[PDB]
Amino acid sequence: RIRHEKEKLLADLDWEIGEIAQYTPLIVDFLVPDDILAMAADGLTPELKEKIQNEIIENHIALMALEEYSSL
Ligand SMILES: [Mg+2]
Repeated sequence: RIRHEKEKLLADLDWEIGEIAQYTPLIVDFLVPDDILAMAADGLTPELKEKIQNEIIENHIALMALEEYSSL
């Protein structure tokens, strides 16, 4: 359920289902650590939505950067 609920959060935050489906479980875990999932616990979305989206984008930025240094 935990991973499942992370993937559902990513959808609820407007990530396209098409791109979520291509995340590996380890990437899901990296993008949506348990502290971020927990943010959504008593529900969205106020602009809790924008808050969490910002947190996940930060993590995705981290991931991307790491892909880019490795190569170059
Ligand atoms: Mg965990």
